[PDB]
Amino acid sequence: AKLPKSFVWGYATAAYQIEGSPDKDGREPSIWDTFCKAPGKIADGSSGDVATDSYNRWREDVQLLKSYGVKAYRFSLSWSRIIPKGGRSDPVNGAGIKHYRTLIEELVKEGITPFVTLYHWDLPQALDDRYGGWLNKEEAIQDFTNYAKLCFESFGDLVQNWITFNEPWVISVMGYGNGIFAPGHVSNTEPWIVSHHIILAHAHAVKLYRDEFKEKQGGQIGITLDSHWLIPYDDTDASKEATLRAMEFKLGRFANPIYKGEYPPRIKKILGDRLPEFTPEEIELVKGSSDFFGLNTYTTHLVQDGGSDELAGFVKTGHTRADGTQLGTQSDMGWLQTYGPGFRWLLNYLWKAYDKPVYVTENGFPVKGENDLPVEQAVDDTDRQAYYRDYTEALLQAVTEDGADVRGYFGWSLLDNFEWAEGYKVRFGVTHVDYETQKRTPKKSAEFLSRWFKEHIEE
Ligand SMILES: O=C1O[C@H](CO)[C@@H](O)[C@H](O)[C@H]1O
Repeated sequence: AKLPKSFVWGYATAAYQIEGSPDKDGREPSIWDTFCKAPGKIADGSSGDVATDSYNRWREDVQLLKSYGVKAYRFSLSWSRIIPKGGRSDPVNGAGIKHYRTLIEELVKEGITPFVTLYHWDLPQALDDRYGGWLNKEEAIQDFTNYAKLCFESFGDLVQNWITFNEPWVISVMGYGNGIFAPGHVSNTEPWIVSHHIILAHAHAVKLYRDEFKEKQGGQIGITLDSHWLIPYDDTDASKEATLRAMEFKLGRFANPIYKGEYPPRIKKILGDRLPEFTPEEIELVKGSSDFFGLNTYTTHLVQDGGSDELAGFVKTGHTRADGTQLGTQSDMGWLQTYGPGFRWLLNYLWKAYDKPVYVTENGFPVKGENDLPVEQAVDDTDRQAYYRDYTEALLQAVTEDGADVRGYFGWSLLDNFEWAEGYKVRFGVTHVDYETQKRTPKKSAEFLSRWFKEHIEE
């Protein structure tokens, strides 16, 4: 069985996670630059000051992608490189724009389709200081829309695949709910407000795209949402209901508004006044505001009722069944275990629920303890190859067999990189990086994926 010729595959990265050169060519700080200077926030006390030095080694990264035979490449734009201070009235940075324009043109020359994420968490710090970023409704919406417009104008004739936001669930929960990610806020209200404003900022950017650029540039625009596949801990009504509630707090609170036109029932009932209400005009704007369903997924979880964390929807999630059996192979992060079947079930679920072509914008695995391995051992990344073997198979079945409309798959990540609060200790690349020399060494998983997609995409 083979995926249609139109299917695209490749790898994904995020600007702050790989670029480095934090103040080069006019770039000003993002909230993540600030966050990494706060003690105790990053596990290994690192930052994205250097990362994989991909801002400078952008050419090398493109050659690497080409050598892998990818059909596409997903990367994000550092907002503070394009508009350093971020605002609609702030000075635009020609050098930053040119950098990305040149990168995209190299991708075009190499025949690699660019998938561009406008926002992958690096909000310009000036906006946070000016009005609290996403916390301010009208300022955040106008500035993001202006930023999106500038991006469409600057790269739109070469880019036909846009992603507004990368995981608003993470942006809101981790950044404003428990303070684990930048800007490190902790509140039972801000996460819901930030989420609301992002849904609106997203919708404004999409309407702008469709109305002023889509016809001439012939592209599409969507949002990337994260979601694991969730399975009831047992077959009791409490567990089944808890699973549905968990899906709402993770995915439904974003997908139902954007694809169906309203916030789901449970969360509104639970959060009450803390969950903002869309006005009739906002609902209209938001409903149907995504051309394709961008999905980032990594594992499967068992769900039980009785959780005490409101950010999770008052449920308990884990990878340990009632009989003690684990879902799958352990990775470097406790919550993430290998479970291919869940990927297949999730793809079908999403296609049926939201009726938009699915693009898996992220899927990968961090080999447990790989950071301690020398390059010659790290390249034999057995567990990562097994993960991709299981997940690509789930993908093949979902489309060709089950009938789920899935049109893209991007592996996270092209390179080992800065894994946010975990620092550099968690390795997700199909390519090993020696941070002391910046030398790139392909791991065996890279050979597996190149070979698998070559053999499973119609010629
Ligand atoms: O979903 C994700 O998982 C990746 C691995 O945790 C992380 O590096 C990306 O920034 C994030 O988008």
